[PDB]
Amino acid sequence: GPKFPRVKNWELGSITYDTLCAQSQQDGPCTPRRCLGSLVLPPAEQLLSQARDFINQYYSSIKRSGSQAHEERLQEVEAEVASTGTYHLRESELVFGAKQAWRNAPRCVGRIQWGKLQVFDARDCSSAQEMFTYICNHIKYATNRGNLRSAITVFPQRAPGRGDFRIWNSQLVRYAGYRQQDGSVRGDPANVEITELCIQHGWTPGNGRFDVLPLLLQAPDEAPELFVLPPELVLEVPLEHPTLEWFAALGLRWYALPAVSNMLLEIGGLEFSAAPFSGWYMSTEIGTRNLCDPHRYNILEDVAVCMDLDTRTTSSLWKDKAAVEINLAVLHSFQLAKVTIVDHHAATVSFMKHLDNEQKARGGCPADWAWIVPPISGSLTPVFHQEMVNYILSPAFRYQPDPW
Amino acid sequence: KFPRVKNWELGSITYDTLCAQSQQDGPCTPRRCLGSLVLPRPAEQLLSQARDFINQYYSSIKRSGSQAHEERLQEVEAEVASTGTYHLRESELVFGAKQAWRNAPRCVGRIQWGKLQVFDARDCSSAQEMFTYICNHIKYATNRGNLRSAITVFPQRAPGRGDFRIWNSQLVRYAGYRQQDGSVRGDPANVEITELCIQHGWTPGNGRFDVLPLLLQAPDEAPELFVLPPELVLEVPLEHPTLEWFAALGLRWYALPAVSNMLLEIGGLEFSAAPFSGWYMSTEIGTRNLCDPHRYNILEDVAVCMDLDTRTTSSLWKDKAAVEINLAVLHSFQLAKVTIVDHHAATVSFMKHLDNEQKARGGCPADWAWIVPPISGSLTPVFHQEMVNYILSPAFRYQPDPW
Ligand code: HEM
Ligand code: HEM
Ligand SMILES: CNCCN(C)c1cc(C#N)cc(CCc2cc(C)cc(N)n2)c1
Ligand SMILES: CNCCN(C)c1cc(C#N)cc(CCc2cc(C)cc(N)n2)c1
Ligand SMILES: C[C@H](O)[C@H](O)[C@H]1CNc2nc(N)[nH]c(=O)c2N1
Ligand SMILES: C[C@H](O)[C@H](O)[C@H]1CNc2nc(N)[nH]c(=O)c2N1
Ligand SMILES: [Zn+2]
Repeated sequence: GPKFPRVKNWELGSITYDTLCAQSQQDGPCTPRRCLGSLVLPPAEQLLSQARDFINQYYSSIKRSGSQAHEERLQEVEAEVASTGTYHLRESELVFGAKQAWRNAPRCVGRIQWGKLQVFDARDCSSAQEMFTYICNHIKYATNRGNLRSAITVFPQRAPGRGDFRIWNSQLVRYAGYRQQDGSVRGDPANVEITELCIQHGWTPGNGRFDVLPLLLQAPDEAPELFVLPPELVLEVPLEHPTLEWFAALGLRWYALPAVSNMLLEIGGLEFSAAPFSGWYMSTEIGTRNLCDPHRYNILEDVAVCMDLDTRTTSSLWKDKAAVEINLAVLHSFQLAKVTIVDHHAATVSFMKHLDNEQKARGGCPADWAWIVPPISGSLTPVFHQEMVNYILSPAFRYQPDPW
Repeated sequence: KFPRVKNWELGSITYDTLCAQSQQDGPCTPRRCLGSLVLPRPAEQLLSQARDFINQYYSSIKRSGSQAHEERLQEVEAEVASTGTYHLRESELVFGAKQAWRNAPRCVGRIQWGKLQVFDARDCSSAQEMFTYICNHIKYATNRGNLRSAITVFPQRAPGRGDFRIWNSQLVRYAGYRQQDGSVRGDPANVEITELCIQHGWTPGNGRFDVLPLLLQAPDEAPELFVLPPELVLEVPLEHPTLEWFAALGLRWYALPAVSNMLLEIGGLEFSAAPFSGWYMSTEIGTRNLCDPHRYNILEDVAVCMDLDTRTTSSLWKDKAAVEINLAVLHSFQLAKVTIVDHHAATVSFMKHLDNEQKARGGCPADWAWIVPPISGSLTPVFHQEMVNYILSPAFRYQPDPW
């Protein structure tokens, strides 16, 4: 009937229509001739319309659309742009935008929590030293001794001519990756380049599998400066298994706080190049991707040998059995250490509740099926059977090229 | 523009140029991707698709531009101009069907695409003959557990009449009996087709694994009911290699995965009844058919026998039971000497296929959400491989249920 994407849940048989995608201003990578949905990485007049659109979004969310404060906030932005080329956000606009960007993130399964985000304004920040203080404060608050709290810290926006604020690391917490003489990697292969960059900038490297990297923080038009995190601010969890007693002897560990620091937060055409955000982990991120990806820690064969599985034939499902127990260890160990974590079942169920909330609230929810479905036990989770529409809305978290 | 395709495990990059041969449009537009969606929402054009296919065929046999090529283009043109349609040579049909499987973006077993036994059944004029052709297919394809890929191709659609159809979605399906209290005994996916059979005079059973009869439909006639000889339907009882109690659950599955409701399009011609089969990948039985909430739904049952903590999600009881169920299927098929491929072996072979196809055609249409298995996704190499999805012809397509 309706001329919007028809969306079906194959487990439940139910149908919905996504009208929200009509509000998308930005084109994605697809066309009628081919689908590029599986790809990980595929001005004056322009600023105003983005600005006008965002202010419109803001006033709708507080229900004052068409009003005198609404049209005066418009006039105030259009004037400020007309005389300087840019404009500034009010505090409550920034809070709304940060939440809306998270709410808008198609690849995040944790969005049931979007409304509950602690926004630290750091738009006053004027040094790389100051950035470090804001970051330490964020970690302290967000970690909260294992009882994790979502947070974002927003540093000053891009300015015409003047250079960006950048955190060079991809996360606030990352393990070093050390390239060997043989060509292998000790630690995390994901973090090789950033480890090398930290050395180039004078860090004295360690040589463990789990060395917490220092931060490389860059203030406008300055070279980055190197900052070591005080070990006590960085909460970690040693991995053991609830029944396989040798698993603890493996020496495996992970950090409590997932904090993405290299993404750009865009609100009303304003670009916040340093806006680190954090939540808590879904257990498969650590147990499946970080610990079992071939190009990460790659511990599957090690664990399967300890489990005494037949690693000579695929048809033994030794990979499947090891991944299950590793994920179990991650969950059991975070639960033992009283550190917030969510398994892929709980997470996906809660995301299904989120889709229903948003269907009523906005008439749809942009969602990236390949990223939403967990990397183990996919069809065992309800999201596998849920069709999804993906599109870009703004405010948004966006990828940005590396500063170097 | 040509898409840049990256494997994130290896760091390697390819460029898909095969996608420019896509004459058909998919569900996506620049404004929104509709990739995870399962179903889709004149003599001049028939002749153009016919010219393009005939060209494809004569390119395959490396005899392009030849006398036979031109003479065959004349034949096709002449036949369309006069009758509004044309007919394929058996050799061309064989080519088209292989090319259809090759082009199927949702299929992980395309490494096998050149090895396909093609039965021409276009000399079929009754439901009775369809049943005959179908029984021979089943006998050939099953081959006492040494499965071989086959397609039987019934007469093409025609402007002036109803279609040949197999009403069943697969040649072998277990009945699904709706209960007064809403619940379903047997396979819930087959409630509707089980009900169509009963209405057309089938004596039902009361089992979980009752093999359905086939409803075969000759054009503009009511469909007829045909019961498959029990000896033609190879089935495998399920047991587990270390859990004695598993065999007691009485689980079983059939050996032959034979899809019978899709339409085969070759060079504009459409074949509405063209059942095809290969062999199972173990996750289709162990994960989807047996563990889907809306299928046989056996997770909890197995979890309890394993004495697992059903009470919470974080004990990963679902993951554990699912792995044992999949192992039971692989064990059982291996024990019965019936062809099957696990998801690791299957996806490794698909990576080799992508590579072969990158060299042969400059790309390979693939639907990532369907290629990546339903358990242990990132544990297989395809998870880390970017894929481009698009529609090439010849093709398999969905078509409406004929009722
Ligand atoms: C509160 C608990 C949270 C959970 C369980 C969660 C879960 C996830 C997961 C599993 C991913 C997939 C990425 C991967 O495969 O590694 C993801 C991505 C993402 N999350 Fe969340 N998240 C949470 C909080 C947040 C917060 C607070 C924000 C920002 C305010 C956020 C924004 C994003 C964004 C932008 C992505 C996409 C990242 C990319 O494309 O690389 N998430 N999240
Ligand atoms: C030879 C062994 C084969 C294996 C292991 C295999 C495996 C698979 C799998 C796992 C799927 C996804 C189905 C699902 O998840 O439910 C699939 C889909 C498909 N396969 Fe294959 N296949 C094989 C042979 C064939 C053959 C012989 C043909 C046709 C001549 C074919 C054509 C297709 C088509 C058209 C689909 C899409 C089905 C749909 O859209 O619902 N396959 N295959
Ligand atoms: C580990 N597999 C790949 C996942 N990827 C590519 C990935 C890369 C980066 C970065 N930088 C960041 C993420 C998001 C992880 C995340 C973020 C937040 C706020 C919460 C959470 N639970 N996970 C995911
Ligand atoms: C439980 N998963 C089902 C996915 N679906 C909807 C699905 C529907 C139909 C049909 N008609 C067919 C399939 C594929 C079955 C199949 C076909 C072939 C040739 C080989 C094979 N191993 N499996 C899958
Ligand atoms: C090729 C494919 O897009 C890529 O491997 C994706 C698949 N799905 C994912 N899903 C999540 N959540 N995170 C990822 O990094 C990926 N990687
Ligand atoms: C909604 C979603 O696209 C749907 O459940 C798909 C996901 N991927 C799949 N993949 C395969 N191989 N078979 C399927 O049935 C499905 N189902
Ligand atoms: Zn798409």
